[PDB]
Amino acid sequence: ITGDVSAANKDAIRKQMDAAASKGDVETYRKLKAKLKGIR
Repeated sequence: ITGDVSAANKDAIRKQMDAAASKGDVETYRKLKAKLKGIR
């Protein structure tokens, strides 16, 4: 079943944000948050 549904998407983003946040890539972190807070 190619094309992971929100189930995987959301989850992935969540973790990514945490890491990308306190990992040095804070730039993407900020934007990332906005994204998750605007899926539709």
